[PDB]
Amino acid sequence: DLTISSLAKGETTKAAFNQMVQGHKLPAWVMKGGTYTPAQTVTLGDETYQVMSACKPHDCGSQRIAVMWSEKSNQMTGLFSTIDEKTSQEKLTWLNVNDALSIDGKTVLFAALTGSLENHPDGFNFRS
Amino acid sequence: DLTISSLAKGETTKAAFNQMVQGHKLPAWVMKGGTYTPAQTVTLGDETYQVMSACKPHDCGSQRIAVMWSEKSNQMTGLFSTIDEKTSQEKLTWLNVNDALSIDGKTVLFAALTGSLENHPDGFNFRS
Repeated sequence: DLTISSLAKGETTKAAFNQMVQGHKLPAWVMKGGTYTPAQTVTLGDETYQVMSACKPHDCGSQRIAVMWSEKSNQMTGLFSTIDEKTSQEKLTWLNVNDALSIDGKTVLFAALTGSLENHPDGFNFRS
Repeated sequence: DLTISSLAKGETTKAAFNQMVQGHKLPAWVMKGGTYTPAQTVTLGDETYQVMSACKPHDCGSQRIAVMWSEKSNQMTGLFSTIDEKTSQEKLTWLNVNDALSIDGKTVLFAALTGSLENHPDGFNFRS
């Protein structure tokens, strides 16, 4: 199955995944892609992506990640979120490296890691 | 017009607004609600809200806020975002005080302050 973890280990996707996280110092669990939500298909403008998410096993609500990957162009963008135990403040790290992400793409990644995308599989299609 | 600023000054909304921001030390511009996006109507489950947003004049992309207010119950929830000049990391502060916010409500507030809600006015209705 297509998960953040299989993308991180895949022969033809691993270097792209390593570039996406390059310089971001993300937790080991992301690559282990243990607890994950099934990939959903989302369309932005005139391109389609598989949007996936995953979170820290046994502390899922505290650390989570979302990735948007185009099976056609092999291109991927992501978002990492950590919630501070002390303030409940949420710190987001955008995994861009391409500067290709749009406002809707940011929203779709946030919907994925929060859980709205799973709850409304076809509610985040913004076609052109 | 209905804006975060009019809610902050309104006779019957100001105490609720002051409670929402209580203990959060937000910038002065929020109450001045200068640069704002028109209110949009959004339905979550079986309740409707006016979702509004605003941002820091002349540095709009750096500091922004979204608020969801029910004209019927006078209840409001919000989200403040600041983007670090140094890392581009985005820090979110949830204005809850009621613990009433759902996963979809978090998504709708994020869509509002990012701009997706304005670009897709009726694309964030999650009715029950």
